[PDB]
Order: sequence, then C-alpha cells, then structure tokens
Amino acid sequence: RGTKTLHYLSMITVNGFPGIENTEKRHFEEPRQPLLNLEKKKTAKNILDEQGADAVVDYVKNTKEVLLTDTTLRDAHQSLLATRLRLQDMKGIAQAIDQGLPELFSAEMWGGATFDVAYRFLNESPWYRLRKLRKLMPNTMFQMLFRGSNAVGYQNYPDNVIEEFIRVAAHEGIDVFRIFDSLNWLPQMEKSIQAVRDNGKIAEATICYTGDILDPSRPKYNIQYYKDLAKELEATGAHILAVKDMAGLLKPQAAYRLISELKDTVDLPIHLHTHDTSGNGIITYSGATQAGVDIIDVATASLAGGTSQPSMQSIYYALEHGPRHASINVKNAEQIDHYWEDVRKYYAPFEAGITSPQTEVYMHEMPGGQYTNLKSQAAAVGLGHRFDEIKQMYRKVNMMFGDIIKVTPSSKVVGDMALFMIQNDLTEEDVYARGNELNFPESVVSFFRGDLGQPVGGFPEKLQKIIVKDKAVITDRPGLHAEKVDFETVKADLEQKIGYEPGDHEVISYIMYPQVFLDYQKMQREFGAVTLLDTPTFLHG
Ligand SMILES: [Mg+2]
Ligand SMILES: [Mn+2]
Repeated sequence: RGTKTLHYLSMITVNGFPGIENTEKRHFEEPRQPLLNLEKKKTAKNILDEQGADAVVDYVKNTKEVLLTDTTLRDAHQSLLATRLRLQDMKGIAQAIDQGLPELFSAEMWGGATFDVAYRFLNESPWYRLRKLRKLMPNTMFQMLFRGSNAVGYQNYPDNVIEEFIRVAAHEGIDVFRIFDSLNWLPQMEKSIQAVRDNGKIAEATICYTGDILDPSRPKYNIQYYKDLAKELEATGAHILAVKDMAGLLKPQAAYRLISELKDTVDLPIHLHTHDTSGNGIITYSGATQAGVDIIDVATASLAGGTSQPSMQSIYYALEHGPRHASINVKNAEQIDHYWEDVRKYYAPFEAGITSPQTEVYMHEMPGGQYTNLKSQAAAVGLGHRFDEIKQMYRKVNMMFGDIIKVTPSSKVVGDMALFMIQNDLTEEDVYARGNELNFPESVVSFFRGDLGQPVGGFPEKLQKIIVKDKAVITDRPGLHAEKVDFETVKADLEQKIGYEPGDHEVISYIMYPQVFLDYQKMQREFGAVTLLDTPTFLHG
C-alpha cells in the first residue's frame, strides 16, 4: 500500500497528471468547515425506509413548499468541472450536507458521466463512492441518472443486465432512479421503471424537453405531445414524473404552461431539472413554482450557474416572500457553499473558463457536455475557428434528421454529423444528392439503424436509405437483439482476469465497461487506492 502510494506520488511528481498541463503544486488553505444550526426533521429517506415509496409520493404531494434536489455531487461538477470531482472532497462535506440540509428531497450523486469518468480518470470505483457517501449520509435520498436501456453504459445490454444493475444499485444505496430515454421512447423506459418498482425504490419517469411549446413553427413537440407522454408514463406506474431540460431550453412562460398542463393531465408529482445556460434558470424554476411543480433540481452557489443548475440559495431568496417558499435551511446552505468554493479552487485545470449567459442555446440546442465535446473535436481536427458555423450546421442537421431529442447519446449523433458535414463541405442538398458515395460517421449510421431506438415520428425515409446502405434496420428495442449475458460465466471470467473473487457490483461494472474496469483494476494493482489522496496531491504530486 505504501509502495503503491510513493509510486503514484513519484509518477505524478515527475511525469505530471495526464491530460492537464504540468504545473507546480500551489499551497491551498484548509477548506472552511461549516457552522451549522442543526434541526432534527424526518426526511424523505426516513419515509422511504419506514413506509415505502408511495408514502414518499404522498409526502411530496402534501408538501406545499417546493422541494429541492441537490445536484452538486453529480451534475454541477459534470457541467463545470468535467465530472472530475473526487470522493475526498465530497466526503469532507457529506455529513454536513446530510445534517445541515435535511429538507432536501434527494441528492443527485450517481449516474450520468460519473460512473465512467471516476473509473477512467479519477481511478476510483463509483460503487466505493456510493458506499462511502451512503455511510456518511444515512438520512438523504440518493438520486441517480439512469438511462432506461443502457443503465450507465453505452453498449447494448439485455434486460436481465439492466435489472441486475438496478438491483445492485438499489442494494448499495440508490433511492431515486431518474429513468430517461434519449429519444423519449417508452419501451426503453418501461422495463427499468418496473425493475425499480420491484426493488422498492422510487422510479422517476423522465420527459426530455426539446424545442419550444410556445412556438407554433415547431409543432412536433407541442403541449399535446408532452401531455400524451406524461399519460403513458403515468400508465407505467412510475412514482414521480420528471422533466429533463438538458440544454436549458425551457423558457419561464413555457415552464409555467408546461407544468400547469401536465398538472391537470397526471396526478404524479412533477420534478423539473434545468440548466442555467441561458441565464433564465431561476425565473424558469419560479414560473414552474407558480404552476405547482413539486421538486426542482438545484446546485450549490459556488458550483451553480453557466452550464450547471440554478443556485439553491438564490432560488430560496427568489421565492422567500411568495406564495410558495423553498424548503431549505439557507444559512446552512451558504455555510456548505463556503466549503464548496474552497474545494472548487482545487479543480483549476478542469475549469472551462470565463462563462457568460448564452442564449444561442435556444438556436442550436446543444447540451453543455455536447458543446464542450464538439468544441474539443473541432479544435482537434483544425476547424476550431469555424465553431459558429459548426453550431449553425448542428441546428441544420437537427432539422434535417427530423427534429430529434438531443441528449447523450443522441446529441453526439447530431454533433458527429455536423462535424462531418463541416469537414467535407456538404450541404443538405449535397447529402441528399451524393450521399451514396458518402461514408457517414458510425454514430449517425447506428442511429439510423435503430440502435438508439425509435425517434418521435420515425426517421426521414430518404435520408435513412441514404445513410445506411446495406446494413439491417431494426424497428424494435435493441435490447431484444442484445447478446445474452450469463452472470456466472462473466463472474468466473472476471475472477480469472483480476486476482480475486469479484462482487456483484464488480461483475456489473465489468459488463457495462469491459476495458475501462480492467484498466481501473490494473491501475489499482499499480498505484493502489489513490482516492484517499487529497486533490492537489492527486493532481500535482
Ligand atoms: Mg408539493
Ligand atoms: Mn442535467
């Protein structure tokens, strides 16, 4: 253990940290520990543990105030710090979050990019992070972002694999599963919702908001589409209806109209998740609060704004004297935000830069992760000076594909198409004419084969035959055609590859990420548990 520790320390000291500029270690002060005025309240986690998920739904329904879900541990640092927030910085404040903020509905700490990024770059197990945070926060519900068909991975998986992931995640401490589909397709979400219900946890059926319901020029995603989707999601038996605004597209008037119209439609509580990219996140949450939204997704102030969530303290002060107040202790929240600012000072190499509110997201509708990835891709191929034209081409490609819902991985399809069109100097007419000779990117080909599912209204028929030439096109769930996985065989093979008997979580991690888990195990054998190091020492040695 010690030998591995000085091995990692010497490696980082001499060769630097991979992916960041080699820089001498700055001296940091100790992060400020909060002074909390503690109150003992019965949280939603106590209700879930004692009386179940339906009692949690009843408690949310009977709460006149708007509940808050803290996205600091997942989405705030996914948007701002490239998901690089380490478990050490979280566990410095996890107990303070659990005790000083018992009014929180849940804390989003898992799913999304965290599962892959922790293994690949932070060299720490996300299961280990979940276990440590669960021990430190016994009275906080743990929210996770769950893709309905692929769980946290990106490959095609059978239904039993997704069910096993749900069972193991619920056993290890995930309480709320925010289940979403990239194309808002119900069959991808139905089985995951049913498995979350069978494990006794809270299933959040999620609608991804795209376009503008108040714009009649785009009637594909109008209020009737969202009402029908909410009715279908209510039919699945999900406890809470969720509305994901991945790019901050929901305008406050549209927010009020959408939340009200969903409110007379279904009786589920409504959870709204938005980003502050346009700078309108606070007023969007306020307009949803007047319409009667139940839970909204907020982040701590030092990790809020920009591509991240709206601030929890600011949304408290925005609704302080209105008809509905935010359910939070704002003094404890500010005391915690002091620590979060101090530890955000550690992650200077991963900062995006100077950030201003951008209303161009109303035009290209790119999520912040897709925005950063496409900017880096354009910089790599020598087209970084044409990023405005790349964004225009992104909007045009989204319209060409039939106005699809753009989130991971469907936003990557549009980004790859836009980059390929900019690279080869192609217009819409050029693709419709010379697309037979063209070799489209594999993500676009996989999307038009049906590997991502079926989009709303189907594919454009001519563009589909242009993009996929002789490859087979499926019209049903790709998980039905997934190659069968036997957990005993995978467990035995993993016991051969790594030098010990794996747990259920390790087998399920090997199934989601085969090469990434093996690389993590090799780095664990070489460098040990580097998660115990502090972040300046972890990055600079
Ligand atoms: Mg309520
Ligand atoms: Mn988000």
